[PDB]
Amino acid sequence: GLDVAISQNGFFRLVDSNGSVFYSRNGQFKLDENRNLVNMQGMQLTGYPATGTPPTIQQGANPAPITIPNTLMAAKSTTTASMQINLNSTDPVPSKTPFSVSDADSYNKKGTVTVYDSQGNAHDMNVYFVKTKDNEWAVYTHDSSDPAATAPTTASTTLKFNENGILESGGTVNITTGTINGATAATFSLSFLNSMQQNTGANNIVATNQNGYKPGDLVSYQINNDGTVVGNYSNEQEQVLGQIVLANFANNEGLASQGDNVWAATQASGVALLGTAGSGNFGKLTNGALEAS
Repeated sequence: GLDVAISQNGFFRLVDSNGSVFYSRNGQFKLDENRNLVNMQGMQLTGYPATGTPPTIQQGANPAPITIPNTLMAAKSTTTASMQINLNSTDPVPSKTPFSVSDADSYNKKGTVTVYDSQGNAHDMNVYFVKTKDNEWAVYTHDSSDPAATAPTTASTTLKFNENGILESGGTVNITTGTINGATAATFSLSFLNSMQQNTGANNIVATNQNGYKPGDLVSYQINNDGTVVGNYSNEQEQVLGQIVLANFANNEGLASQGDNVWAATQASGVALLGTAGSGNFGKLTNGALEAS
């Protein structure tokens, strides 16, 4: 149950299920099963639709019933990941060759980051650091979640650090996972940004991140003071969903009272002239609203 009633001039513009157009300052709306915002008589709040990708509101649009769909969204294949590591400059070059994910004395450090494909399967990506010489570390990757994946014999990248132990090159590399249960692989940029070689310490992963997940669930929606309606999502992104329209008449005294504080245009009132809060004829909404899902 939303509440955006208007103490100002301007009317909301509503339609009944036959398309007849009505006007009211009452701002009490419920989201019904048809995914419209309706008043207590079931009339549908109208406004400009959103189009495109990303969706936006155009100046050329016909008002239509607001929808808040309600259709789901898909899963989220990982396209970025990061691993911040502190590497020890005094570490030995492993004597055991070759590098093997199974031989624990053939590498200097192992870390993990779990990424997702478009189906939402988890791939546990193992990352191995092998000091090759002073200030250089080869990096191998392997999808431990895919039994058909070939064992890594060639490095995905090589980290080179300068004399001060700051990462100088090799810090960004595209990785493609294996496949799980017939689903397509994830392809993501792996970043070692902020990794450093310490003069002395123990090899240690300080942070990992990645941007994929499971078809999940999100958060809130809001009406801004210019009537724009925005959804807020659990991926820390937002989407514009529509923009409420206001109406004004040359002669408000001419409007036909429909009961409650709802009104219909007549020959006496003139046609509704439409716009938005905060522009032209209309001042901003007094505040707006914010609601959790």
